[PDB]
Order: sequence, then C-alpha cells, then structure tokens
Amino acid sequence: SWPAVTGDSPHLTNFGRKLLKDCRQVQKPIGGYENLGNVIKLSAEFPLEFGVNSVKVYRQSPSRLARINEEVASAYPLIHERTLGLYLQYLEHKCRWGNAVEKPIYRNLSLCGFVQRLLVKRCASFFARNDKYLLVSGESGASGFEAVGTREEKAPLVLANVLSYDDIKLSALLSVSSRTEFVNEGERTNCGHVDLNTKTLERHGVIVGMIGARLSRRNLMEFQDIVIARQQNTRERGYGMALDEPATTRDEDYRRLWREFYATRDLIHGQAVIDNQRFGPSKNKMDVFDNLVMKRRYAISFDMLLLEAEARAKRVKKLAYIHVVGFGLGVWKAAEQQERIFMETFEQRMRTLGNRLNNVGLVHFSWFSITHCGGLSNGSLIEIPGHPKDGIRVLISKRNPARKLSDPEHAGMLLVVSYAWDGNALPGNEFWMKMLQSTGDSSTACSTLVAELHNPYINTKFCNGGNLHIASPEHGVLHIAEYAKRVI
Ligand SMILES: Nc1ncnc2c1ncn2[C@@H]1O[C@H](COP(=O)(O)OP(=O)(O)OC[C@H]2O[C@H](O)[C@H](O)[C@@H]2O)[C@@H](O)[C@H]1O
Repeated sequence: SWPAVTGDSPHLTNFGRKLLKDCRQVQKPIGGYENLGNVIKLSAEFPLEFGVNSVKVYRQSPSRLARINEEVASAYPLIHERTLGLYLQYLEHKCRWGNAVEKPIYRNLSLCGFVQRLLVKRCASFFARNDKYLLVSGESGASGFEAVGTREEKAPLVLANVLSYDDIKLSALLSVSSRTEFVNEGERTNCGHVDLNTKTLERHGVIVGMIGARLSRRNLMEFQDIVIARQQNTRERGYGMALDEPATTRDEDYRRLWREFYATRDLIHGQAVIDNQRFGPSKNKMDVFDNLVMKRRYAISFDMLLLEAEARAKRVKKLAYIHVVGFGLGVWKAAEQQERIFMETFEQRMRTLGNRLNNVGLVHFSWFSITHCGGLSNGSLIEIPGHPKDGIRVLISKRNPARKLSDPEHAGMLLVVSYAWDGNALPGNEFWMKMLQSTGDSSTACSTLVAELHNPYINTKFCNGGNLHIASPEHGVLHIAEYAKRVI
C-alpha cells in the first residue's frame, strides 16, 4: 500500500537539501525538574481564559506533579516524513511564487521555524463553515481568512499574525502528541467534571491530535485535491499536468506541490467520471469525489498514529492500546464512503507497516457506524508474522477515551488516545469560546492536559518547531535532528 515503506530517501531539491541539512544542528530540548514551574507560571500568564479550570496543572494532586513534569517534556509536534518533503517544497514554492506579502514571511524560514509558525500563528478558536475565530491576542470575528496572504489582506488578519488557507492546509498535516494525565473519562459531555474517587478512569496515557480533511469550504484545503469541481478543476488553475511537465505559473507550481505529495495526477473537470473505485459521489451532484487522494491523505495520518503509538509504548516497555476516533468523519464528513475508505486504509497501513508495529497491541475504533470492514471487526486479529502477540486485536464499539483498561486482556497496556483536531486552532478549538461539548476537540481539552501541554504559548520548551519529530516508516519516530542526520 501507499506510501511505500522502503526504497524511499525523498528526492529533495538543493533548497530542501540545505534546510534539512540545517536541522542537524537543532538541539533536542532535554527535560528536567523545573519543567512544571515554567508551565504553571506561563499558564497563569496566558491571555485567554480556559473553558474549564479543572484541567490546569495547579489543580492536579501534588503527588502526581512529578509524573506531570515528565509529561511536559514528552510533548512534541509530529509530521510524516512524506509531509516533511511537502513542507520543504512548499517553502521553496512560496520563496519564488509568493506575492509581495508572502515573500517577507517565508524566505529564510528554517524548517523548524515554519513548524513554529504553524504552531504559534494558529487562532485560539477556528470553527464553523463561516470561520468563527478568536485570536490569542484577543481579537475575534468571523470569516475574512481567504484574503490572508494576498495584497488586500486586512489586519488583524495579516499573514504575519495569522495563517493563510495555504498554511492551514499544511497545518492540517501537523500533529502534537504527548503523555498526559486523564482528568475524566473523556466522554463528549464531560465538560471538565472531575470525579475524584472514580473507579473507571484510566488516569494517564498518551493523547495525539489528528486532523481530518476539511471538505466543506469550496476551492480551499483538501477540497483542492479530493473534490473535482467545475469552477476549480480547470487547466488555467494548474490542474491536469503531467509529472515532469514544468510549471510556469503560481497556480501550476502549487498544484505540482500536491500532485507530487500524493504521488498522483490531479484532474480537470470532465476527465473524472464516477467509477466507484477512485471516483465516487460527493454531496454536490455535479462534483466528483477522489477516493484515491482521500485514501492517501488518511494513509499519511494513520502512519503517524501507529508509528507514534509504537514509539510511546516502546519507551515504557508496554503494548499500545490505540483509541481511534474518526477524525474528519464527524462535523467534517463530506462523502458517504469516507468511513469505508477510513477503515480500509487503516488496515492496509497496519499490514504494510507490519513488524514496525511490534509494540502495538490493540486498535479500538470508537464511534464508527460500520461494524465490519475486511479484517476489521470486533474481536478480530490483524495477523502480523513475527508479532509478539501474533498480531493486533481490533475492537469496534463506542468507548470513552479514558475508560480504565481494567480487563485482564488489556491489563497494563499503554492507552494511546487520538482526537479530532484543527489545523488553525489551539487544542480544544471552541473550548476557548466556552463551548465545551460540541466536538471531540473541545471535549478533549476538558478531559486532558492538552490545553497547557500541547499549547506553544504555555509549554514553550517542548511544543515548538525545535522539538519537531518525524514519523518515518523506515526510521521510526525520531527527532528532526536525528532524522536529518540519518537521511542526508
Ligand atoms: N457524542 C459523541 N461521542 C463520541 N464521538 C462522537 C460523538 N458524536 C460524534 N462522534 C464522532 O467523533 C468523531 C470526530 O467528530 P468531530 O469531533 O466532529 O471531528 P471532525 O474531524 O469531524 O471535525 C473536527 C473539526 O471540529 C472541531 O471543532 C475541530 O477543532 C475541527 O474544526 C467522528 O467519528 C464522530 O462520528
């Protein structure tokens, strides 16, 4: 399955060659004892009020502060090695094809500095179809982001202060993961309620932010690569070019970035007729859904989930229990066949990675409408030759994210929780607008420590670009410095 595990070594131009070269000198931040003190103080200095206060560090039991200290040092941003090539190609593309507004931002941007831009320049909240937003600096509003990065952008929505839709398209491929304490079971309606003497709460594990495909904004983000529409998929906008056909405009070079990221052609309207294998229906009757590009986008995210859980479980010498949510299948779902592509691609990447998942024990698909998909069914086993437990258990049922792993079948495993995030929002998203129970994003920030540990304004040492980790199927999960040393 795609992407291939071996035979890789990304091509990289001279431009991306050097920026990855300069990453070999990025010092890996080392954790200590005063990590909690900086988080506690910077959390009090955060200019925005939390949705709930119970997830704050100072309200956790002091006997657990030593473990929370290690959890602060365990946080890092994370991208696929596939995405690393795209980031470097994007920087190169913006360096030459950027307008007068974009060029002062993107040139001389190191790789790690671009990741840092994708972390700090997010809005606090950024949701709904009309783009309701709240910035960390306090400004709020709705809409107005399509102008960001152009000649007629208006403050406070300027490229130097917020992200453009081109940035958000790449930020959707950027994840943040960390060990975490679980404040409550993590049901959607938890709203930060704490039951101090509960008997069913797995209190610590791993939390990983996954971002689905945003498909409802026309001509923007994953719509550009997955939905084949009349207005967008034209020859004048870069669509329909061959592999080595050189791009001579900005639109052609932008489409080249994504043709070569997904390793497939894009399509002009009319070339794609629904065959229900690569081309399926969308919600617009006159559009066409690219089932292949949707699979490859989910494939990238699933590699990050499985390789990250395998690294966390390997460090504590345990087996990973991955609580898998359907990111992009909730309020962001756009095709009825997305969930089938979701689970088909998940099982594909589980078999393709294979022995690279020797420390993954169980995959739990929670809140999915499909109950069986190929080898995936409740209680099934994805056979992997050489696996310590002969394979990976599959469970398909509604489950609270932090429900205690009390069963003897799962006793002592490392609970790895995925949650549906946003590329242009801090952990919780609408959590920062006092909406605590509307999505899995806001429910997670009410039940874990992501609002501080996955916050680049609070956990400044370990949640920055200088701590970027690369999920490579070949080399595992490594810090950006070690990945650069081992591929250059
Ligand atoms: N009550 C529920 N309990 C548990 N899971 C549920 C529930 N209802 C739906 N699900 C499943 O929860 C899963 C995820 O649904 P979502 O949380 O919308 O995620 P997305 O990726 O679609 O939308 C993310 C955007 O919305 C946020 O604001 C972000 O910040 C982004 O802006 C699906 O399988 C649902 O069926």
